[PDB]
Amino acid sequence: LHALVDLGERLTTLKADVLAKLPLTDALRKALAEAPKHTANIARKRHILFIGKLMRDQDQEAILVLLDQLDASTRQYNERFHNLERWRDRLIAGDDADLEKFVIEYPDADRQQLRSLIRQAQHEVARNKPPATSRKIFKYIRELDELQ
Repeated sequence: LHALVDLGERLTTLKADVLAKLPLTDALRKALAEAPKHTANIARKRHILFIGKLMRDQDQEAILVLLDQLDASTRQYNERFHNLERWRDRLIAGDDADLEKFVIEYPDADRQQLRSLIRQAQHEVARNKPPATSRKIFKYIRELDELQ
């Protein structure tokens, strides 16, 4: 109901890349390429209801399953992203005990370069500089996690 039209407009938001893997009728693919030509309130609402009606020709379960895969892989991204933001803040706020915990989770970390990074970011904290080195730490740890 509201749901199919909600589905419908979520589609209008995807890279063609992703859409090319979904099992959409030609009429949907067309409705969907046409969608940004509808600017006006009336034009847009019409087109998304029409997209709504068109959903009924699709395999909704298949579409939903593939969107769940995409949202799940962005959830997993976000979990690793926030984990890394916590590691960064913990290392800058803490001391060698936290460095050690970090390197146990990432035993390929260069300990001397991280230590050097931490020192410089603690200093910028303490001396109230632009916190540039904290951005470098987030970067270097993202590289260790392979957060792409």
